[PDB]
Amino acid sequence: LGKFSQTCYNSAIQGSVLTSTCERTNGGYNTSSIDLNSVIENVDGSLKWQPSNFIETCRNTQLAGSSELAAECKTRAQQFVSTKINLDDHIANIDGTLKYE
Amino acid sequence: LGKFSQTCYNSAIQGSVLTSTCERTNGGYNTSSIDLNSVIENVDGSLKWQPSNFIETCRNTQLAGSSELAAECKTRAQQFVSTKINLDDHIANIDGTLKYE
Ligand SMILES: CCCCCO[C@@H]1O[C@H](CO)[C@@H](O)[C@H](O[C@H]2O[C@H](CO)[C@@H](O)[C@H](O)[C@@H]2O[C@H]2O[C@H](CO)[C@@H](O)[C@H](O)[C@@H]2O)[C@@H]1O
Ligand SMILES: CCCCCO[C@@H]1O[C@H](CO)[C@@H](O)[C@H](O[C@H]2O[C@H](CO)[C@@H](O)[C@H](O)[C@@H]2O[C@H]2O[C@H](CO)[C@@H](O)[C@H](O)[C@@H]2O)[C@@H]1O
Ligand SMILES: [Mg+2]
Repeated sequence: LGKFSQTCYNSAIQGSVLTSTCERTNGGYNTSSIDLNSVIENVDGSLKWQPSNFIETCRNTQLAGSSELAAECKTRAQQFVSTKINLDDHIANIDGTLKYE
Repeated sequence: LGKFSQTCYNSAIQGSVLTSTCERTNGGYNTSSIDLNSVIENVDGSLKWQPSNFIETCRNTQLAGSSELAAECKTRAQQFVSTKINLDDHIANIDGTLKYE
């Protein structure tokens, strides 16, 4: 997994946002960023990777109306139920960029 | 907090990625996306907002060499200490776009 530095360049960190220019699979480049605020955490002074289970335990995501995410998710008893969350709670528009605060 | 809805149009979810087109602080529009793989978590069937204390508890972030992030973070005891993590463990260049996997 990982290894972006092998095929990307001119990276920069700004607060918690990583930005870099990376080789596409066609042969040109693209510049994107990814906010690390929700990818890593601080356990007693040490940075570590924050895991999540959305992608492995939920399926069939959909946008309901303007801002509501609907999906099906596995429960402790190992079935799938329907669940919904309002993305407006914590997803903001910060100057034309979607952010999680 | 959040409320991206009120100033974005054409929002879409695909997989765990949300895309929307949002207004800039003063006209102009930008389309952008955020990968919810790391912002949401399933607890017993329900989509939950995943917290991280990185922003809240660390500072002085910095890229060192080509892939290490360095920062100082508070121990549970409230002291700052420097710490570092290799972004290459899990930051990938996926066809020109940085992803956390
Ligand atoms: C293009 C219309 C020009 C007039 C709008 O002016 C607003 O007034 C304030 C000055 O900054 C500010 O509240 C607004 O910034 C808000 O909305 C713009 C989008 O039009 C954003 O670019 C900016 O980040 C800020 O967004 C926040 O509030 C929004 C709800 O109104 C919400 O949609 C976002 O998630 C942010 O929380 C704007 O400049
Ligand atoms: C002129 C010949 C190039 C033809 C394309 O094939 C390449 O070689 C491999 C095919 O088996 C393949 O691994 C390569 O893919 C990756 O690299 C490109 C950019 O070079 C990315 O766009 C793509 O997402 C994928 O990135 C991954 O590989 C890198 C390690 O090389 C790493 O830096 C990234 O983080 C990803 O792990 C290419 O298609
Ligand atoms: Mg997270």
